[PDB]
Amino acid sequence: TEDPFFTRGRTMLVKLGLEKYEKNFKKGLLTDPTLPLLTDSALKDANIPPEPRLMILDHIQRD
Repeated sequence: TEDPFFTRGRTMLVKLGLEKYEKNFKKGLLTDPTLPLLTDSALKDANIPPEPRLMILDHIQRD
């Protein structure tokens, strides 16, 4: 079930093949509760480059 840490985000990144950015999620406090609320600007603020950002947004917006 949903908890306030990072496990669901990590599983999502693994599926999307973007585990290298889990570090960015942790430093930017993009915890599991933020996942459905993520925005391009929030991801850009965590220093994630454009094409990876858009892969993640497309996913959390439609899934």
